[PDB]
Amino acid sequence: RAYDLVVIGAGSGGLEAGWNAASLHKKRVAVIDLQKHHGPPHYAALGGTCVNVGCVPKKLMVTGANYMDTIRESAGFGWELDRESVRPNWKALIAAKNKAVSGINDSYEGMFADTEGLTFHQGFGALQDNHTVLVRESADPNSAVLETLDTEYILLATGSWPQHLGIEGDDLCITSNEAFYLDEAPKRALCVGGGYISIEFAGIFNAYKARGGQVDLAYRGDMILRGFDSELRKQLTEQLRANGINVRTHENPAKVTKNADGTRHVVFESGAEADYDVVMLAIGRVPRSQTLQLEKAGVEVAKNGAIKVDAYSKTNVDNIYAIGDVTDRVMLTPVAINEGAAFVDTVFANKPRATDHTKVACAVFSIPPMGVCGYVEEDAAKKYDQVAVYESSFTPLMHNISGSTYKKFMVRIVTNHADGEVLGVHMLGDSSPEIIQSVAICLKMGAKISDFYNTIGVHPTSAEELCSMRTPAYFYEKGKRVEKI
Amino acid sequence: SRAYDLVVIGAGSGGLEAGWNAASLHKKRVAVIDLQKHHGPPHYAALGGTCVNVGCVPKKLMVTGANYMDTIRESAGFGWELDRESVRPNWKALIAAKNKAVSGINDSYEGMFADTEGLTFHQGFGALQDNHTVLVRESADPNSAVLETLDTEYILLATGSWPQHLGIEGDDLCITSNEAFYLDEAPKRALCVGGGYISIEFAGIFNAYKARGGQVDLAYRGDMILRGFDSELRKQLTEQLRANGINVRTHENPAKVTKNADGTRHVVFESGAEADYDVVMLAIGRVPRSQTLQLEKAGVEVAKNGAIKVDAYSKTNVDNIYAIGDVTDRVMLTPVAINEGAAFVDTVFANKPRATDHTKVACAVFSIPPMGVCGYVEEDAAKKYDQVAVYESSFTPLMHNISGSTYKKFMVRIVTNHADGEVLGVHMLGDSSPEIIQSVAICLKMGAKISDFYNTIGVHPTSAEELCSMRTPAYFYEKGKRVEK
Ligand SMILES: Cc1cc2nc3c(=O)[nH]c(=O)nc-3n(C[C@H](O)[C@H](O)[C@H](O)COP(=O)(O)OP(=O)(O)OC[C@H]3O[C@@H](n4cnc5c(N)ncnc54)[C@H](O)[C@@H]3O)c2cc1C
Ligand SMILES: Cc1cc2nc3c(=O)[nH]c(=O)nc-3n(C[C@H](O)[C@H](O)[C@H](O)COP(=O)(O)OP(=O)(O)OC[C@H]3O[C@@H](n4cnc5c(N)ncnc54)[C@H](O)[C@@H]3O)c2cc1C
Repeated sequence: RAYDLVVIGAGSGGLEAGWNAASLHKKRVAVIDLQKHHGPPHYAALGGTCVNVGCVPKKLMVTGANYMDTIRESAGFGWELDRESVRPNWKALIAAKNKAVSGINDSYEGMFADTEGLTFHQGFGALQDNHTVLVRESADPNSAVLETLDTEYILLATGSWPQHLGIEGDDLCITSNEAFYLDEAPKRALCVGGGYISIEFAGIFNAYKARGGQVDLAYRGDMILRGFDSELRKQLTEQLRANGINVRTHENPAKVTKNADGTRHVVFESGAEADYDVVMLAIGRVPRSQTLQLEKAGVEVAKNGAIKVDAYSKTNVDNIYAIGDVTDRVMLTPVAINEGAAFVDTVFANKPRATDHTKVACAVFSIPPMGVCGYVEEDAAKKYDQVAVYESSFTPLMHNISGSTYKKFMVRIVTNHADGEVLGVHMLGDSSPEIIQSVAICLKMGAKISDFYNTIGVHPTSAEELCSMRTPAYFYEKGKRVEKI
Repeated sequence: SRAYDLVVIGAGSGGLEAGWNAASLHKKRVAVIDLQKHHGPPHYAALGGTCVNVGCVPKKLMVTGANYMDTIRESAGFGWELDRESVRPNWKALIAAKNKAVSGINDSYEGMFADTEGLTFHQGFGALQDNHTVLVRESADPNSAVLETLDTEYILLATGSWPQHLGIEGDDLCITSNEAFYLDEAPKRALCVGGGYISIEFAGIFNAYKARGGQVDLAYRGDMILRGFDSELRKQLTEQLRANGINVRTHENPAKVTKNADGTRHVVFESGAEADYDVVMLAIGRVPRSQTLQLEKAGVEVAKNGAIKVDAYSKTNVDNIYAIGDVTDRVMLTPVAINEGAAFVDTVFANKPRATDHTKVACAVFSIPPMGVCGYVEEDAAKKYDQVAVYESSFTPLMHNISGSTYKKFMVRIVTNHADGEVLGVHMLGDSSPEIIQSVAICLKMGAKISDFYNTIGVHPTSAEELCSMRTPAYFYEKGKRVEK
């Protein structure tokens, strides 16, 4: 066939797989994407969501947002400055972010050029059969077919897309995509959604808002950050509120309308109403398989669009594999990359490999941030008869001094009480995204709580708290909480 | 029988741990002795130890304060506009804040003793009458008033260390870390003598709080500052201190110091160089504080430097006399002294002999930028194994290209035994490295191999993910000889 492989989606996983195949294995690969540079109209582009309108830019923006606290907190450590003079400049933030992302975009032309057998093809990928991939002008299956690629293997890696509401006024809302290109910071912003993207953006808006502004975060549920440790969800909620964010639970917009001055009027399902400069929907990310014509090749997909796969990322059609967000397993970049590498090993190096999706460390770049890995106690309790929960918190000394007395650092460890094995480690507070990476190496090695407490702490750090937790706070006996076992 | 089961001379990190453990957990009658309760002049260290009073605790708070110079500066690239001329350090407020924090810890001991039956605090200078009697005198003077005579079963010598002085003309004109903690004003011109960690840490503190137009020099008689640490990280740290305004003077050593008419110190280096500073701080070493204990009265053996000789179980050549902590000149860190204290109690009073494991102990350098390290540096590893692999990676975070602090390179170096992949040492430089290194220490204790590091999925974006992305050695040492293959 003309190509050994055709990857639809040149993102985290797809670009990793393609380059590995062509580069480390001399296969002829075609990778397809919609654009070569970041931003509208497609947003994601060559490099993926993470490079363009994901992890990379949002982290830069959260870093920029962190200075609001830094300028305030320096006062207790004897830093004098005119604080009344402080004015964040959103345009300058967006400009620096743009220049940094464009630089990564620029980096690819050389990548391809230097890799024989690796080619980039622009347009909308779709399937004609299990060996033929079409590159079309648009998502419409009726649009012009620009290229027809004949290939042995197919790798579907189209990622995900923002989920919308469909209420009246949905078109007056934005999503993370457009948030990355706003002309100016909203004075009043509504972040809809309880997930990490929503919370991360509420923090960014909270810092860059015009003095006197307000950021509201609305979640239809009981508590934000569904899926994360219950106590950290509760504690983070308090710290966001302490910093000015109005966290509104059991809250959902019913309809949005455009005011005369261009602001947005929101009528909530509760009957509550409010005006905002910006209403951002961060309610979920949908597997992007809807226009690939999978049935043309008979590929099985879940009701939500997720492409079904086995441990080695093989769909029901043996020569078609799918990796990354489109598979709706763990939606994080390093996992997509890992899967992309495993697939190449399996298919072109005769080394079958299944990505291990358990004990995957992830971070929540909220202000203040979280670093977590493994099971929350509730999940552990369902899988093990005896589970122990260790918890430790404290307000670092530096925060009493800074005045941010609400900044408690919290560490919670979940173990299988039968053998002491650590099933999950959940942290809240500054530096937790960095600490959790090394904690993940310990969990991968099957550390027991004793491996933690027998290690000599590094002092003074927040991380040494991991090594001083020896007695459980409570337990779960066959799924039920008990104060003792 | 004896009046006391145990008398601890020095109620610091290790001593207070051992005392409290024995009385609380073993119902032993324990007398702990220290020079004072309140931190500061005249004795500096106090009940709580050097770490709480004039060490780790206030040092870290001062380093955090110093970091704001850079962070407030770095905010501009992210769009933070403020009157840059108005930014100025206020040393006295830093000191006051730190004093208040340390005092609050001093005050906590009151309840600690009140709530611990059989645990008593005795204030004064402890000394040996014989192996079963400890005197508490008025001063270090062997001829001062005897306040108390303590008859006891066991004696634990935990008196810590003390700053080493130069003994050159003008030594009396210099200060040490002790006084540095109470300076009335930040020196506009300062000289930090020594290449060890305390000197480097103070250089960064002084560099931030100095009045504009000020200067900090760091003189070290040797080739490269931080003897004992990874050589590449040492080089890199030196350049980053230079890039932040610090003149690092290797092969420099004051020969004479005199007091100028305006009260400033005039230093004449051995080199022939001469200069004036407002403060000259010597941080060249810390000597075992055993000289006024009258150890000869019990026949306790000491080394030429005053270090009390001990076995793995911390026992001196006198069976009922133990010694822990800095006074033993083993690993001069708080957590280690604490560990030794707990092991001591288990051995003597819980009849569960435990020898502290002084290997694979992680530690940090709170310089600006910081370091987090653990295990063997490659030079020592090359000496004990026949095939050593060195892995290295450095990158300059994108955020620093935006902040303007372009010199802020992050570095990770891993030393392994190439024959089996065992990770012998991990050395990191850059922000959060003290936080990251803590869990690295847990896995090295667990016998981690390099594959454990690289099979762990990364957390993105973080600097720590670099630890899990290294799989090819940079070079090797074949039987001590460095080679590329
Ligand atoms: C705001 C935000 C913040 C995030 N923050 C983090 C974080 O901090 N850390 C983290 O690990 N993860 C984070 N993520 C998730 C991370 O971006 C994704 O998990 C990862 O990018 C998914 O990788 P992928 O290979 O599955 O797909 P992607 O990287 O998304 O790549 C898919 C590519 O396919 C292209 N494409 C789609 N359809 C077609 C088609 N029909 N034809 C051709 N090309 C097509 C798209 O243009 C896209 O470039 C974040 C996501 C968002 C949106
Ligand atoms: C500036 C500085 C920064 C440091 N930073 C760090 C760091 O970041 N991390 C780290 O782990 N370590 C650090 N250290 C080292 C740490 O402070 C020590 O390793 C630790 O305190 C040693 O514990 P110890 O029990 O041996 O003695 P100490 O904690 O020093 O306690 C000894 C006590 O004995 C008392 N004493 C002395 N002689 C007598 C006597 N004759 N009678 C009665 N009482 C007496 C003293 O008052 C003192 O309180 C630092 C040290 C300094 C000076």
